[PDB]
Amino acid sequence: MNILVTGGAGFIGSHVVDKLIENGYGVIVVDNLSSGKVENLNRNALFYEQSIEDEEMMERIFSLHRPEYVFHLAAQASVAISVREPARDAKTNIIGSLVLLEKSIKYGVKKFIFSSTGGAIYGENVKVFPTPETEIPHPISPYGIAKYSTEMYLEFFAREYGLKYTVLRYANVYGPRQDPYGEAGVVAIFTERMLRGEEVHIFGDGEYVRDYVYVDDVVRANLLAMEKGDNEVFNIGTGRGTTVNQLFKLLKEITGYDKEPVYKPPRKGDVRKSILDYTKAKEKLGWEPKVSLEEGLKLTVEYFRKTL
Amino acid sequence: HMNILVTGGAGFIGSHVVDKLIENGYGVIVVDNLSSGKVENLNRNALFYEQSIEDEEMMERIFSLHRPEYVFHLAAQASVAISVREPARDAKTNIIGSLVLLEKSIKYGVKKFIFSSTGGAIYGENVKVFPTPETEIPHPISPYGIAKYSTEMYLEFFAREYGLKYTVLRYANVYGPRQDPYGEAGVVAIFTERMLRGEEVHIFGDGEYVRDYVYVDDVVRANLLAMEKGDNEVFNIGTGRGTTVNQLFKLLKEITGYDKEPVYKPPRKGDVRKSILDYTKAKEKLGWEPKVSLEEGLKLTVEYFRKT
Ligand SMILES: NC(=O)c1ccc[n+]([C@@H]2O[C@H](COP(=O)([O-])OP(=O)(O)OC[C@H]3O[C@@H](n4cnc5c(N)ncnc54)[C@H](O)[C@@H]3O)[C@@H](O)[C@H]2O)c1
Ligand SMILES: NC(=O)c1ccc[n+]([C@@H]2O[C@H](COP(=O)([O-])OP(=O)(O)OC[C@H]3O[C@@H](n4cnc5c(N)ncnc54)[C@H](O)[C@@H]3O)[C@@H](O)[C@H]2O)c1
Repeated sequence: MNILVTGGAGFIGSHVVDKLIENGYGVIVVDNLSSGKVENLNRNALFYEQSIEDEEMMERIFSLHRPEYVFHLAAQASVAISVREPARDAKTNIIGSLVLLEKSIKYGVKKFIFSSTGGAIYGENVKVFPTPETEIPHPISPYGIAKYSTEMYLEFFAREYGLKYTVLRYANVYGPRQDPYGEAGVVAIFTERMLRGEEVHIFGDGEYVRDYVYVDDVVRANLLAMEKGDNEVFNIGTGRGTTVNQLFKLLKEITGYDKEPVYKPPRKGDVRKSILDYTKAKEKLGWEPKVSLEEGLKLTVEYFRKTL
Repeated sequence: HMNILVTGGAGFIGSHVVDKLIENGYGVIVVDNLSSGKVENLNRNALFYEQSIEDEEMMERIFSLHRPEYVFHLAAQASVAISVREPARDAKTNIIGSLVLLEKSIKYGVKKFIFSSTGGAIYGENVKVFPTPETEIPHPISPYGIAKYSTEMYLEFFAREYGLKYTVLRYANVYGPRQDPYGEAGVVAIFTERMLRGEEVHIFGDGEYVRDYVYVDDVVRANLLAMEKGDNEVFNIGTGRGTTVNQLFKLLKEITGYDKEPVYKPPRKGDVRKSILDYTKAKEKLGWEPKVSLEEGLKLTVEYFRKT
């Protein structure tokens, strides 16, 4: 069986590719290497260094390989970049998604599994925590708006053509191979600086709460979504909130760092609190996180140590 | 003379907005790629660039040179049927194009951005409350509706991020002189042209689809009122009265003196059953209400088509 993974040279995408290759699937990867890395690529997967926005190239790839599943992880996934360049962000995040969906219909993809966001989608005025999928989205960043837009388009393709889909709204994803710019980029920033004995900056009062989910658990959610959760949106998170101050403290103890953080003015657009309810994924996908924040951070620190 | 930019100014509604601004003494720049607009609609007193709103380099030149104080953004792919067949192309004009304009608007100090949106394609297919207020949760089912709603969310981002003031005008079914047969009230032009030529007229399904028909001159007045009032607000612009396709046929038959019965065709996929907009908020905050009754507006429309 052929499977297409977009964004497969990236952080989460390369872990998804590895797992699929392990399980014996034929994997085709499309990635333009804008933020992904050649070193992340699996030598067993077929690789096209192309952009998902390129209609003629996507036409070619789908026509040759007719993937039965598409795991769509390719995105401009830095919130700050989306703010500085909203049109460019949307070209990748919305238009690129639409190109893939148009080809998916034309070439009979069975199911499309979309990586979306929980933290950037619910908005800044949520009252229910941990937050369920029944809360109406109110995204405030171009990245979150783009992701929500694409979720609506997915429902259109399902209604119009019968395409099956699953949307996975990840919480803050961290672990080996992550760069410092994604939704949990702070894990990498803190880890690399602490291991190098450099100064660490915290924005505002550090009391911003996030839901940190380990990459291996996110990968498992993707694979469970192959045969379960048709035409459903799922939060993928831990339901446990951690402040930046708490995260700093945990990484400090693990790394042996012995300096205090330096507090800086708050950044624009920083949502105060994000914690996801994964009850739905538990009930319908059979998914629960297996890796505690303590264990995940130790595995992450170990990866960065080896890099040094 | 204050400079104003009107995108889509060669189109149906946009050309009337241009005429009114010129009549009121403004300097008007028009950007239109004539994909659905017509040179014969263009006001010769406006400065016309035959360009695409998605063209970042060209929009940079236009905004840099003219520094418009207001932008009336009417350029769109506005056929629902085309959006269903070509969602990626629709989104490039509707979302990416809007984002290019907004990026330039922020850079060059635009004071207010007035956006043409849609009531009918935004509220979706399961509305229970009529006439429908802006508090109704959007559930768009066509790519056009999704794109419009996405752009509304982006407008809120630019306002929060940079202090750009905006107004969103969600039109009902707009009809009148210069309309083509493809827009949301395309039926009026279709019925009128065919009745004047004594040709067969087709009614889809049972003809019981209800729409809220608003005359173009009234829509133009809402655009002008939004220059000084309604900062950062979304407004339905409609009449609050519903008309079936069968009743529209009867009215136009009477006016044109058409002497035949309609021919019924199968129902269209995705035709929402009923759309009627509550304009109370616009009445209160913009001071807007329709001045042209449906009977009066249809007569004026028939007059235009006769001459033409
Ligand atoms: N990291 C998180 O915390 C987090 C949270 C919520 C959602 N997500 C989502 O998960 C997915 C993966 O995120 P990530 O953290 O691994 O980021 P990533 O940057 O490492 O992965 C994205 C990959 O997509 C590629 N890419 C970007 N634009 C492309 C284009 N036009 N054509 C082809 N390839 C393109 C990049 O090169 C990159 O390899 C994304 O959809 C992202 O939005 C991530
Ligand atoms: N019943 C209606 O007509 C109705 C209802 C609700 C909303 N609206 C909205 O009102 C606006 C005007 O609609 P209209 O009925 O006058 O349609 P229209 O097609 O006559 O006007 C649109 C204009 O935009 C131009 N255009 C399209 N793509 C462009 C691009 N990439 N760059 C520059 N110009 C481009 C077209 O050439 C055209 O002249 C649209 O935003 C539409 O969505 C219309």
